[PDB]
Amino acid sequence: PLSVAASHCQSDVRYDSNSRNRQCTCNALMFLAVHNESNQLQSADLDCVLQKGDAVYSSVKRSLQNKGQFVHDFLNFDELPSTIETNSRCYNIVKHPQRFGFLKDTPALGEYQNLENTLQCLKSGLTDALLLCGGSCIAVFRDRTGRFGYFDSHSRTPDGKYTGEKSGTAVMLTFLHLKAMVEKLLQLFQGCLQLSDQEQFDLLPVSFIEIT
Repeated sequence: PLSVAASHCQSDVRYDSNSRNRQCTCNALMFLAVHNESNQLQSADLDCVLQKGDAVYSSVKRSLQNKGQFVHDFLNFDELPSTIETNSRCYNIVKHPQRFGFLKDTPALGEYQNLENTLQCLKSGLTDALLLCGGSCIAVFRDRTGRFGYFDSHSRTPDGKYTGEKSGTAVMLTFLHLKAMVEKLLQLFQGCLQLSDQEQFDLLPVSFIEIT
C-alpha cells in the first residue's frame, strides 16, 4: 500500500507518562474525524491527530478519576467521549451497533465470522470504524474515492510493521483493494503482534454530527 507516516507515535516521550502509549482508542477516533474532513492527510496532520488524541485521553481519564471510575489503562468503547473537537470543528459521536468476530476461527455457532469476512462491511455497509484486537486499536475506513485504509498510532515502520526502534511512527496506509488491506491487517495482528486465530476483535462503526 501507499503510506503516510507521522513524525512520531503515541508512545513518544513528548506525551506525559499519565497518557503515554494509552491513547490509541482516542487517537483512532480523532483520526476518523480529521480524515472525514479531508482524506488527503499529510504527515503533519497525523502528528496533529496524535496531539489532539492524547489531549482527549487525558481529559477523559481525568473525568473518570474524579468520578472514581478509572481502573484500567486503555479506554474501551464505552468510555470514549461523546463529543470531539478537531482543529476548527466540533462533532457529536454516533456509536453504531458493534460487530464482533475472530481473527481466523469461525466457531460453529455461525453468527460471528472471521476478520476477512466481517470487514466486507466496509464495501458499502459503513465507512468509518474503530477496530480493537488484543489490546490494540486502529481506525479503518473506506474513503471518498472508494479506497480502503487504516491508521495505526503505535510504533510502526512506514510499511506498517511493528518496530521497537525510536524511528517508529504512526502511519496511515491506503489500499486500492479491500482484500489487500485484510492481508496487511492479518500480518499486523498475527505476524507482528502474534495474536492467535481465536483472538476476538471488536469493531465500532462511528458517524459524526457537526455542532460547528
